[PDB]
Amino acid sequence: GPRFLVTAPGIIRPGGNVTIGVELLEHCPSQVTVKAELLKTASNLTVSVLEAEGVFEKGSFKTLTLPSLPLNSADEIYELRVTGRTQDEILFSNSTRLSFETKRISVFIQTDKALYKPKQEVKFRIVTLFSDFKPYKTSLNILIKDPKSNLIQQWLSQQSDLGVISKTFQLSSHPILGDWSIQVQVNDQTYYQSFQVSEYVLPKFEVTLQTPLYCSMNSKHLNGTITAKYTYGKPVKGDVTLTFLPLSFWGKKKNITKTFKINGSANFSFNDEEMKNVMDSPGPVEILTTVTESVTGISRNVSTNVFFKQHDYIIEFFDYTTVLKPSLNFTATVKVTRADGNQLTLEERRNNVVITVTQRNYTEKMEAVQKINYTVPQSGTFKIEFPILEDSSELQLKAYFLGSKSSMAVHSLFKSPSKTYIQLKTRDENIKVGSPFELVVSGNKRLKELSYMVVSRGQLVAVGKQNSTMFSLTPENSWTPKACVIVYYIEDDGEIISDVLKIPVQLVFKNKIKLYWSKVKAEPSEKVSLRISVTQPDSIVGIVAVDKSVNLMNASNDITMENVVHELELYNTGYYLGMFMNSFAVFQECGLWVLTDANLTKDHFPETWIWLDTNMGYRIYQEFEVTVPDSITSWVATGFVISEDLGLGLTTTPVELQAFQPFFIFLNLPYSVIRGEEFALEITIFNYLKDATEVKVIIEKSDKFDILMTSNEINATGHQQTLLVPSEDGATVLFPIRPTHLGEIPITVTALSPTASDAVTQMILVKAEGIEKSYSQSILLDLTDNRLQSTLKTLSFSFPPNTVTGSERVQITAIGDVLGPSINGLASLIRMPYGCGEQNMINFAPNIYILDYLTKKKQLTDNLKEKALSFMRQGYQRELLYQREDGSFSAFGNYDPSGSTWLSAFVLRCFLEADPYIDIDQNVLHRTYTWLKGHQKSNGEFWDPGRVIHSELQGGNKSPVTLTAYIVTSLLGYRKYQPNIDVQESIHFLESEFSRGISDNYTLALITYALSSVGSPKAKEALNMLTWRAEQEGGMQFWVSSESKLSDSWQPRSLDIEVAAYALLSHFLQFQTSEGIPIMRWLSRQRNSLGGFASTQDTTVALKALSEFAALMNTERTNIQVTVTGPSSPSPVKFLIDTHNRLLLQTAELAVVQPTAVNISANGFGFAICQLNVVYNVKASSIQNQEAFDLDVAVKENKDDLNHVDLNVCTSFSGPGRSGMALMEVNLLSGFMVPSEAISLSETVKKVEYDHGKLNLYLDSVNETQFCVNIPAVRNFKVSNTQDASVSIVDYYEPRRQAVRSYNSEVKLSSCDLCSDVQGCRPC
Ligand SMILES: *[C@@H]1O[C@H](CO)[C@@H](O[C@@H]2O[C@H](CO)[C@@H](O)[C@H](O)[C@H]2NC(C)=O)[C@H](O)[C@H]1NC(C)=O
Ligand SMILES: *[C@@H]1O[C@H](CO)[C@@H](O[C@@H]2O[C@H](CO)[C@@H](O)[C@H](O)[C@H]2NC(C)=O)[C@H](O)[C@H]1NC(C)=O
Ligand SMILES: *[C@@H]1O[C@H](CO)[C@@H](O)[C@H](O)[C@H]1NC(C)=O
Ligand SMILES: *[C@@H]1O[C@H](CO)[C@@H](O)[C@H](O)[C@H]1NC(C)=O
Ligand SMILES: *[C@@H]1O[C@H](CO)[C@@H](O)[C@H](O)[C@H]1NC(C)=O
Ligand SMILES: *[C@@H]1O[C@H](CO)[C@@H](O)[C@H](O)[C@H]1NC(C)=O
Repeated sequence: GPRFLVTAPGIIRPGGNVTIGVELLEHCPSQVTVKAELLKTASNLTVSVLEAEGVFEKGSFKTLTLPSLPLNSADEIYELRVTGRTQDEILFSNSTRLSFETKRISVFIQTDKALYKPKQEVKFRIVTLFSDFKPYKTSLNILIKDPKSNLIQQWLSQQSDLGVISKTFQLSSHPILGDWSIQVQVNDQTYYQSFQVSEYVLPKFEVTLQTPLYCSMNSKHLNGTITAKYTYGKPVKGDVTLTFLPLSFWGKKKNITKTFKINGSANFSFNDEEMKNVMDSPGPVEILTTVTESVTGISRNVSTNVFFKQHDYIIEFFDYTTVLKPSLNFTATVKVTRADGNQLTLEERRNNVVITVTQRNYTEKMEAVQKINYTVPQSGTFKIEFPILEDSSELQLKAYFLGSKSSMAVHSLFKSPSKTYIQLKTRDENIKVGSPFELVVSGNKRLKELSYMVVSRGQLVAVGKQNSTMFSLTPENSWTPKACVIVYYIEDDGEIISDVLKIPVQLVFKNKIKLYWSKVKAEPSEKVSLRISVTQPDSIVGIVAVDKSVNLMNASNDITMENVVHELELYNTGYYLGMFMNSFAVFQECGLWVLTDANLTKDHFPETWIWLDTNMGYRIYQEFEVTVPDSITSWVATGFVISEDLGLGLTTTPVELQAFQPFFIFLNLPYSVIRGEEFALEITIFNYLKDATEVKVIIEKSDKFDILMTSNEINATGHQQTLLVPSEDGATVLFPIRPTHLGEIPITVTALSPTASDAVTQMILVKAEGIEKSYSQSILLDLTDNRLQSTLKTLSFSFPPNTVTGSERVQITAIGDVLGPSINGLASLIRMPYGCGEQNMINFAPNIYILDYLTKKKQLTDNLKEKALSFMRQGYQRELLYQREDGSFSAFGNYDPSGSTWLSAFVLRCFLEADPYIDIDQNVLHRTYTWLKGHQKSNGEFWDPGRVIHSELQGGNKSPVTLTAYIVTSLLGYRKYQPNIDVQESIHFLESEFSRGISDNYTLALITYALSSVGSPKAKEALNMLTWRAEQEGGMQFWVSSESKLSDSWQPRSLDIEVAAYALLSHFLQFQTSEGIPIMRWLSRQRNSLGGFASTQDTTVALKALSEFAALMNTERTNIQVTVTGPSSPSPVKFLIDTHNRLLLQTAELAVVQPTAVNISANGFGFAICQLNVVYNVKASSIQNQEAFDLDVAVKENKDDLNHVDLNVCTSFSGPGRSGMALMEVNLLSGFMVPSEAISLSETVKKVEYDHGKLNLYLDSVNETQFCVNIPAVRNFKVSNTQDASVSIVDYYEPRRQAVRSYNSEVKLSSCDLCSDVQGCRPC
């Protein structure tokens, strides 16, 4: 008879012990020894990697566990060989292939949110656990990818402490929207986790559109309620425009227009016949509704999908035994419900379900269609348990009920020659780890000593023998997430009677964590404490706390039991046996290879509050104090704990804290107001109680504004107003406020309810009328010479006659470094916006140059280093937006017709220079270089297919020379990645063009810089020729290029600054310092109050030049005592500059007098820059003044209408040919906003940016043909006595080519139109 039944799983997994079940039956000779070995057939040879051996006794089902394969093993040809021998005979010796499973460890990536906004911090944790949820100490590499698959930021060789790595990643202001990715590279495997980044637009008001998802054709009443409500809680009293349309292409797809007043939330009861007509299983009905408030002009839309059930009743079959074993009892829990969701018990029971049983013998013999009437229970799962005849092959159950006469067919007859069958079954549902569960073994014949075996995650985790038909098993963590219990025994004839039950085992963790809130309900901005109680000391805990609104989207970025189950389900993988009609199939159904001599025959943006990460040491209980955020929400806290001994443990339930207040105050402030205007502060009191309350709103009296409410009551000045707030919102109390002082003003509104009180303080910026003008004058106190111990300079400025009194502001700064002022103003070097492609580099390349200068000078502080690198990463993230699909970079990304070689070269050079500091994706560099090198002509000339944005390089005459000289310099930094960049023909072309004769200063400067960078022998001649054209004046060298359309200003042209910077770089690259110093002196004295130069490009080039050249100066000691005494500073203001405060920008606010003047007296050694900054506002503003642009703003708006102001801005460029990229800044009138997508992008308007009451239009180019753009603005705040706003168009790369005009609406709100109908409020 049979003697052995050695069974092994068919898979191999690194890090998992291979266990082999050995059963020696009764008719076995003696104690055998079973050896097992894992052979690796990598090459043609076979290497016995692992092996095990054991002596097993007769009549005992035991296990043989191999040593675990090392976790770093790769996919090889693995073959498990088992050989069992006794004192003489070898009973069996066989081998089989093992399928390789690459899921070795469990890696969880936990981001605090699934959906992110721009300017948000992605906080992410990485948890690395073994298959048994113990911490896995390893060195992982973290990578972050944007949706275009660009390496944004990586961390390398991160050593995980108890398997947990906590990190943060700062998103930029304008990232690439889409699905980002986090990749964790443990060993040779990579684990992914995507988080979505999407832009957030203010929804204004929301619509709910509640409808039942599953309805029935026979349901008379169907209603869809649409709840329109403003964000402040007030319902919208608007007329819904509704379209109730199907997607049934065979139908008409007409829309029933139930367009009337919603009145907050109305009923929309429908008719059955009407819906039959509209229909004439459907495509789901799409409900689309829209409310449009007339004044705002804003409309919100929602799509709601409504599927359809055929009948009023729904009968569904599940939990059915997929194997039809004759002489056994079929069982299936069949649910009865109704499309409305209300079973209604007796009322819809209507007596019995016949549950027609169709038994068939599958002939072409025993054909029975008998029906058994059974009553419907209240639960609906009647769980019929009818028997099966001895030869029934096919079963069809047809439950005939009043609705949904559903059918089910099962066709799988288990084949057994002896007609012997068993069946493993379970009654329990909550099958957990450590909790025993019962198993019942039904059988149609005599049952012998059963033998069970459990397979889980492709590993044989338990064996044994049971002598009874009812036995209990206790799962362990290895059994999860889905065990497979195979019960079998062997009859006398060597037939294996067996059955499989697949049991979902719930996972219970030994490690336990409990979170407790101090208070279940707390007020906002209250200090509560979160209490963490863990099992054992030396545990690392990660706790997240998020708004209750989350999880309605089923966010996958959290360590919850669902995510743990999903992770564990990746272990349980393998081919599944569709058929189970034989014992061999029964064994194989859970991946088992059986070696036996028996007859085995083949046949929605949720904000985050707490991101706590604490390494609890000796403590098993720790309390952390936190502040409840101001918003009225509900915060649920969840967390995990990891310890070395017990492993992982999750919180069973999230614990909730309700942030509740009796009422809440909302203020609606205009952000900016001009001095002299009178705005209307509206305060809204959202009342959350269930009964009307009488709140009392008070504004704290301040000297920086006057409230115009001349109250009727005596004593009280009208700063207080009492009102009755009904339940659930309703208050819009208005205070007319006239600011008096300028700057930032705080307004503090305090509401005193009888029960509670609250206060809200908000800041309003009050500016001065007119256009803001600036002046800056710098001097370099070059006290290095010992003879020049004392130095006296004078800085003067005379205000224009049309200055706005009170808007003047004079200050003076001193700093002890040549590149000083650029250090402080790294965050913002220029006042222009940088939403375009090239301009964004103004927050990137200067960081490179400052870090290079400070590292060379050995003065780089850690804090400044980290700030600079953070700016570098933000600049890189923002810049990668403007990369086109063909690898190019353009000024406006993919909106441009084609990329620009000039800007691609600029970005390539900057990224190559930023390699040693931050991490740049090399694929971006490779694609950019590949795109560039296709544009080199036969003679070496580079040409730019992109749109001209810099008229000097790209446009004008000598364009090929400047483009070649720029791109040749930019490509040299790529010689690291490719030592054979063939630019010798380009160099020869530049040399020939230089020998031709260069007249312009800018072209010659670029030629000199190119020839110096490539070390061409003509470079010395070019630089000598460029120097001799300079202006030697006052120990300074500079180049002045004349133009008759530049507004007079302190600052020179961008072209002149670039010329000086390139000449200085040429002097540096040729190792000529003494004759380069004057250019350094001049270049250092032409910066603005922010430490930057005029435009973006000139600023980057000049900062590069000053960083490269200032590093060669000797400033080892500097001790300067600057004294500032003059008419504008009566008291002598003294700045001390030492070797410690070298980079400190020492500032002092001077008085305002006409004319401003200061004498600066300095004594000592070293370099010091002293700068006088004046900021003022001229009153008002083509004509005889020097303006390159002719601008005209015509405000056309009806006098009767006070809410809409449409202005037509017509501009033209009276200059040589076309201009470069231009910027139009439209300042809106106080209390006016331009709705989004109001200005359509066109061939001219390339980008519209909506700042706070300001529009930045990036015009492509302006020429002599008049270009007119319409700006429609809609009132959102009531502001009386509005002051004139301004429209200013400038050339981006030459700000002195500018034109500014003033405008104002011809109709104004009066002083007392601000007040509402409230009593006691009398401004007129
Ligand atoms: C290049 O720069 C030099 C130096 O500023 C310019 O030379 C000056 O040109 C102006 C206007 O023609 C004269 O009034 C000065 O006397 C010149 N100063 C010199 C030669 O030292 C030169 O014009 C510039 N060239 C171009 C093409 O812009
Ligand atoms: C600032 O400097 C100016 C010029 O260097 C000084 O003006 C001279 O002052 C002296 C003495 O006060 C007079 O004798 C001269 O006639 C002045 N010349 C001019 C052109 O004004 C001025 O006094 C200095 N102011 C301070 C406060 O030191
Ligand atoms: C599993 O394998 C590891 C390493 O191969 C070994 O240390 C351990 O003892 C094995 N487990 C059993 C139960 O033999
Ligand atoms: C096992 O080995 C025997 C003897 O070499 C062979 O007859 C049989 O086909 C092998 N495979 C099995 C039993 O699956
Ligand atoms: C099967 O059902 C029949 C009839 O309901 C019952 O007599 C018998 O005991 C049942 N057997 C099992 C194993 O459920
Ligand atoms: C001005 O630019 C517009 C827009 O491209 C073009 O249609 C027109 O021909 C240009 N006119 C001149 C004189 O350059």
